[PDB]
Amino acid sequence: KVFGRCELAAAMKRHGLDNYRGYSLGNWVCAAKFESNFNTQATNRNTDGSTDYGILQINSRWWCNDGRTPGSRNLCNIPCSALLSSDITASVNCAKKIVSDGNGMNAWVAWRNRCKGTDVQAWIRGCRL
Ligand SMILES: [Cl-]
Repeated sequence: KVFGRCELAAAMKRHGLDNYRGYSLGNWVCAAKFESNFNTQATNRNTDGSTDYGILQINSRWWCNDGRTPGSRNLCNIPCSALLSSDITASVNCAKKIVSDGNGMNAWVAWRNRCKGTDVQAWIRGCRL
């Protein structure tokens, strides 16, 4: 599923990401934009052999199981393929764990490099949220 901008904002909010660990909705929408371009089915291989999955490009080394990442943990206790569903529940549950891990949203390098410090509220402009 390729989400619309306000559509993903509404789902993220309904799932409780707005102000989660102090990160405003615009931060989460921004991260999704540059991680996946709002495409739930986005997958991207990492140099280390792991793969990122879904709207927030969650990695198979620590967070989800994809059967092909040696020495992997599955701390969200989900198959990585579940992070590609049209329903973002599994991605959101897992993202809550990731962001609570100690480094906040810096865990998303694209967030750090492209969203952090910027006018993130622009990502939710025009939305009936
Ligand atoms: Cl933080």
